[PDB]
Amino acid sequence: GSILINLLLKQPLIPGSSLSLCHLLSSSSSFSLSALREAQNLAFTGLNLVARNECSRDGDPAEGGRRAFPLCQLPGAVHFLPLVQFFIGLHCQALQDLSVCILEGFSVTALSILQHLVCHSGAVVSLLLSGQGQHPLLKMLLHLLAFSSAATGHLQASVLTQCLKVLVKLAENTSCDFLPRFQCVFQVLPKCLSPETPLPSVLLAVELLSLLADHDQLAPQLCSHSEGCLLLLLYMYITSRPDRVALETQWLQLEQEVVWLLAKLGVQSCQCNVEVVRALTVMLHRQWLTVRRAGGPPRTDQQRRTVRCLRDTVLLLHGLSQKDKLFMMHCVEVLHQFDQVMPGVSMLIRGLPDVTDCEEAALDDL
Amino acid sequence: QGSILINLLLKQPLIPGSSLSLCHLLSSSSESGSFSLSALREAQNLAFTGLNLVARNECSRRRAFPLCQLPGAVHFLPLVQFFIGLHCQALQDLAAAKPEDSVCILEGFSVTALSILQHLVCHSGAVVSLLLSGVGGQHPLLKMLLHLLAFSSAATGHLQASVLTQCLKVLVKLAENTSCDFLPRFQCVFQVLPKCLSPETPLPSVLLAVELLSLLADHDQLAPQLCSHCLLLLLYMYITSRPDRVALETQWLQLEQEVVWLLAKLGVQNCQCNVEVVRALTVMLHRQWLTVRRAGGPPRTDQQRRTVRCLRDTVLLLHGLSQKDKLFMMHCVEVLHQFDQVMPGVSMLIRGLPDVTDCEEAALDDLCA
Repeated sequence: GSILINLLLKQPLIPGSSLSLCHLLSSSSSFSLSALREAQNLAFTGLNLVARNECSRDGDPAEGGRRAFPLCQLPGAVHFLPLVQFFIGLHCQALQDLSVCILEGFSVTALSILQHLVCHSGAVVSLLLSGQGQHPLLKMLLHLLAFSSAATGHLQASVLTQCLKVLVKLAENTSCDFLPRFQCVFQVLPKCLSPETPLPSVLLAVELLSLLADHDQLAPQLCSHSEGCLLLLLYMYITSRPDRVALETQWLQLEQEVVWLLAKLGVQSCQCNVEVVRALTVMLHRQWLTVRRAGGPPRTDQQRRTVRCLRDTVLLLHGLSQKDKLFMMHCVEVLHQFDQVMPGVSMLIRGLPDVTDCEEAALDDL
Repeated sequence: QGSILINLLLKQPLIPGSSLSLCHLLSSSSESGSFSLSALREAQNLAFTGLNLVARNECSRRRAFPLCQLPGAVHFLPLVQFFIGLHCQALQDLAAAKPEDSVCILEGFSVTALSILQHLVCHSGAVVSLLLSGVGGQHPLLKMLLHLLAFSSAATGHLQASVLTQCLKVLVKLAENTSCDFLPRFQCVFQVLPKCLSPETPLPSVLLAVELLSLLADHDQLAPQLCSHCLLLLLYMYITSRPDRVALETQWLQLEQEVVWLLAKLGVQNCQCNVEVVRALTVMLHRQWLTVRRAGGPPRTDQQRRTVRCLRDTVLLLHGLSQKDKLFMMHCVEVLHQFDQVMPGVSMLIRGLPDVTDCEEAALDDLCA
């Protein structure tokens, strides 16, 4: 709602660099300053415009329809962009050129801004997803994204994360039809998933892979091409940790996201069908090896997330077994782990009081 | 329930020319000894916090006008206090000498801050309280304003002009928005109004200063601190003799009108200055009358209506002066012919109007014999 103002004026947009919106506007040091000042003026104009926001009160009847959880139309926001795209360009203009350490910071800040906007506005979303003639901001992101990932620059750790939070929030706040505009993502998600990437990035890329997998023509963009296939990368990753910080909690977030992805894809309706089960078993044995010893009732939040993941994986595997009856064959390599876990996890879930006919039926099937 | 304070705080045109907005402040860094950068950072965070506060404020308001208290504003204050104490100690030092560009940029910042501060003093009441309430001693922000005013009201600094303009405007508003019980908390300004009123004082600043004298004259204890023996003497020498060679008649007219409203607010309750008031008002009626009459007819201009209104008010005020002093003619002697050439035309005119008042009728009738 109106909270967009509070969000934009959040003192540190990112922890560190102490750069707010103010620290973006008040900078007399692509546009050539023939538009820096004009854009700053648009910025504070839109600040006022939203600080009014007569709209999102007494229900805002126009709020409703598609765009799941209709984002409150904050038209004033539409005026911020030319600034934001000026800076995203000075990042791009500074890129595409075979220092930037400073300019890139303003770009990160502006990306956080755009993130909040896409989060809480609908007119900006209609604009961007509209005109293929993509609103210059979309291209300013995409031509960066490759540079956001391909180059492991010290700051390429963050600009990527923010551009991804933006792309994903924009796929969420919007509707299903426009996603073919997002189509351009698939040329860049692979680099976004390279084992040189950290947990938070692959996470956002998974979330977005899902948000696109809701689209009819988009699911095959998962593994239309059997080779490379924008998968078996996700699985080689989930199995062989390509990150070192690798805070187990983060890896749990990622297992959970990958699981929800697999489930949505399976229910909505590659060579990759084969590796998925191997990776799921590696993951599961990675979980059951943790909680068992602790035993008892999990009072830990991590434990509860793990249990949710395990139950969902069990149901998913039952669906798998429903398919590809060779699943025992492809499982041959790890049947050891599979039968060293399945019985104990069945015991556990039976111990759980939230059991489901699905959980019981599956665990019995195996 | 409105919260327009933020809409006010966010505008680059705050002071035309100076691009410094509230954001050119918050983002202030090492580029620009209690005033260490630590307090800069802390006050900037306080500002952002109070901003988040006011940006959401369901508010429903002896202040004589409820301006819905904006509790969040109170947290915008130490930033202003800091940027003011800077250039306050800076003027203290520029004088202590007996690097000015530092003071220049600094006072630009402080002007921006005084603007933010006047918007607050206007649209909030909790800020009014946090500003007026204090030791007498006094509250540090008010103390800073007053120490500064003297330094800009004195020998002109190229920016002292605007510094003083804004400080006087803030005094005016912090006087209006509050109640009468606290007025005497402003007493300390009677030692320093004169220089805000000196023979070298531009029209806007004096407009503000006399508006302030009239915002103050409600407080009896602060009422006579006119003729002590008399500030009005400077005011009248000014209203009659026109310094500020760069002065649009409209400015002189705003000032004349405010001085008339002042004389009125005083009348509704031993000065060489009180013998001179009449010379001033007579030359003043003559000025307005010679300015308007020749363009006789239905008053179509705005300034025309403004003038004629000033005229009705001045003539009523004169009739008052007469009832006050019988020697009225004795003092008028010096410009008696001005007075007797003006009053008849002013009477013909006042009758020509349809808004005639028994008083403007009686007063204008008694004098014109």
